[PDB]
Amino acid sequence: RHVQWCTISHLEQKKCNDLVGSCNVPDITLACVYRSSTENCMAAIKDGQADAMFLDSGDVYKASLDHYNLKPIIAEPYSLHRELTKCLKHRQESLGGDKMVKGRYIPQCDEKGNYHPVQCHASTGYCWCVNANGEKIEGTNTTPVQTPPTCPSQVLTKCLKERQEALGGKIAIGRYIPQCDEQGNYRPMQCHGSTGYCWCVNAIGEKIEGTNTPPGNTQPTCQSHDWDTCHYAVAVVKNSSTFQFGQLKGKRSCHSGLSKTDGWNAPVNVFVEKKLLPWDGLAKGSIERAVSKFFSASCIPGATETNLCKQCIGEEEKKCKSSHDEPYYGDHGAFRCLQEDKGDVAFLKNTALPDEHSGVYELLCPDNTRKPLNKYKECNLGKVPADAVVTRKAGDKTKDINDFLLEAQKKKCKLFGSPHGKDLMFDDSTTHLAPLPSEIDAFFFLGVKWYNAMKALTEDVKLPSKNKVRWCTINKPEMMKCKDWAAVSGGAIACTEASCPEHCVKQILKGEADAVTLDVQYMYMALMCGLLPAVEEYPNKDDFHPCQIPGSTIKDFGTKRAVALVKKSNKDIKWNNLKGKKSCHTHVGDIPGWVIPAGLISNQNDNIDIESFFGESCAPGSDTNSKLCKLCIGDPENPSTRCSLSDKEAYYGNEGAFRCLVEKGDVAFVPHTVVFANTDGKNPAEWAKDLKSEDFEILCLDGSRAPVTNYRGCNLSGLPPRAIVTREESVSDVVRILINQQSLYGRNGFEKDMFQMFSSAKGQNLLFNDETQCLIEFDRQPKDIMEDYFGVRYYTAVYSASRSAVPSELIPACTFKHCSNS
Ligand SMILES: NC(=O)OC[C@@H]1N=C(N)N2C[C@@H](OS(=O)(=O)O)C(O)(O)[C@@]23NC(N)=N[C@@H]13
Repeated sequence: RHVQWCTISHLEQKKCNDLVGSCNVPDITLACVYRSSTENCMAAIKDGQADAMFLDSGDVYKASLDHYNLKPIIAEPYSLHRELTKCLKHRQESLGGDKMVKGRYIPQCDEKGNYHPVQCHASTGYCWCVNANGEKIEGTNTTPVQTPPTCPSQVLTKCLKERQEALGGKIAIGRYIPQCDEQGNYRPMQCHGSTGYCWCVNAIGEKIEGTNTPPGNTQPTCQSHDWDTCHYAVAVVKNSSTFQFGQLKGKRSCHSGLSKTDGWNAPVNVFVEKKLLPWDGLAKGSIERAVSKFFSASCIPGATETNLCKQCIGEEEKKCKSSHDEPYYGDHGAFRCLQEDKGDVAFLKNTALPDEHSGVYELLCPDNTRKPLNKYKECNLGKVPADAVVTRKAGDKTKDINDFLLEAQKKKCKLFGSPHGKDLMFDDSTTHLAPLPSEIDAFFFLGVKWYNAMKALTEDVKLPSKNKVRWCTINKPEMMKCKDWAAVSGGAIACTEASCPEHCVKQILKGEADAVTLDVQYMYMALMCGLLPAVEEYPNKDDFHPCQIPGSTIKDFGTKRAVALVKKSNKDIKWNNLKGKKSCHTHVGDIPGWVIPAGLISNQNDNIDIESFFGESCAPGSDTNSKLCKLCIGDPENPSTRCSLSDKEAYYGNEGAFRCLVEKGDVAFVPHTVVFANTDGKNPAEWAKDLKSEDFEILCLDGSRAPVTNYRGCNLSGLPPRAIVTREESVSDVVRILINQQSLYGRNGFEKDMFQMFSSAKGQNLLFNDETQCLIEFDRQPKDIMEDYFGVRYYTAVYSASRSAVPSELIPACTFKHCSNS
């Protein structure tokens, strides 16, 4: 296996070549491929000439576009603010669950708020081992009859671990040994035990620039509890000059480079906001030209304007290249340009500032003051996104790149410094590189605010009208019905196309669409990504009053209620003893007949297979050999149609599960409507025949029973309605436009002869479900949106009332946190 790294300079190629020799990762060989600039490397990776390079966030954005089609895959983790530990969050979530779901696992946290390595489930007496994230180590469960397992100790904190490594297992004399606090985080002030120097670090141990102090001098105050580890764009100046930020016009400037976010996007955004630059849209020429009029002479590697390359010092064709062969390229090159007095101000980020407190440099704040180097958090041009290793979108080398860097970091190879110079291959300030979420792209990595801000400098971005709802459609018939809606809507409705509901959620997140109707099984993912219900489908045929007068009180929303249905004859069966019994399920994947029962059973029995929990059962979709297909009859006109997802199975579906109950089962998992639909001689067939409703009851979660009529107070869970989701800031617009459309084209629409929202000749259930009575505004309560939309019962039964389930690999990408401003 091979990884070919693209380098942009002779200096970087030298360092990459040293790593080929010095860094021995078994099974993966590194090789180095030289190109003369950042853009030529981007093209080499797109073309397969190389596999990976490290890019500034501004180039991550440029590389994501169709010319190159690259994506970020590895980056340094960062933190925005201190958070609850994972164990304490899990305890709070599970204590907030539905108390009628009895016997749930509540985690056990220790005096630092971490998981005890041994976790136990009170109601079942089972114990198991966990990792630092509280996830079960599979195959360590022990039953109550045995003593609790022996579980390895928890991994030490960053500080205690680096203290252990520094000590090397026998004092490390003459070397820095980190000093940790009681919680095992880094003390704010650190001192070198041999040189006498002291400096400040944040809570995860990163040095604060501008704080390094030789012995005998006064130390700057170190801030405690600093968990803001985003990097900051800053403007650095010498204390021998005296201009302020608003007098930059006509000065000389050094920039890390034309495409870098700290050397271009951040300062330029501020120039534009302050109107120091006469420029707003692409009608006034390019940004680069306007900047060319502002400064008298600059070094901005990668620029074309002549005065913006005037102060660079690269020899011959190397001059002004996005490459270390231009000595003023990058953060440290821009600082060198100030230091050598080719510029009056350098634009870079806090991680390239001097570590020493004392000296001739300080920061130029945009509020027209100057502040010391260590005050960049209050004197800056914005937080900037993380930088990242990128590769082709297809990801054919992602695993090899990840494996190599994880192994090289484990072995402590010299990835992050070099004799040959600074910031070669990676930023010298980097300490660890970790894999990003597998579905991350530039949009989710940079975040919507920085992504749009960098788009804004390249094109005028016409913002879509808040008076138009772009509806996302998932198949061609839906598209065609939405084109008919658009034609009658007077421009209120437009249409977009995607292949599946998850891709619609992506389009709405990225501003390509505005709304989509989602089944229940997608709402957890939509709500985690930050969309909100705007309106919901009301399905109750018996009461039209909430549809007639909007806003009025809904007596019964009318969704299905999952129940456990048993015969009045069998009077021993209660909820708490279904184990081993024979059960009938509509089919695997059905929410009321499977997801809700499987959910409650795993919550109360340590995630035991619902296949193993019951005795013999019928649940179409299971494997024909398993005990879940034994009751499954098949087709009476024998063909093999057994345990199949069709009507060719006698026991399939809502009626079929009810069949299996009366014929040969103790319990059936079904919506509450099925019993009334097949009793009181409502079904003609011979098995139904008579079968009085009062011959059955439903099981309550508290061990009691009730007649099949009290499903509102004695069910497993009610389902929430389907919802129309949108972005939070668009909810009020979408509600207004849809309610208006509904007064025209709903079931009592004033213009319902011109168009019907809730039916179509083109297909069934297009855009909305065909039995929808109307759409009702979602009344947002002051509570967690999970609990608000699902209801506490469903949230607990299906998701353990947790925000940590991952039913879709999009969730880790769309919840990735960003380094944005306000
Ligand atoms: N009447 C009725 O059912 O309205 C449904 C409507 N939409 C939902 N998805 N919900 C879930 C229900 O949760 S539940 O536990 O009460 O079922 C709810 O009623 O709270 C509700 N939450 C809010 N804010 N409005 C409600």
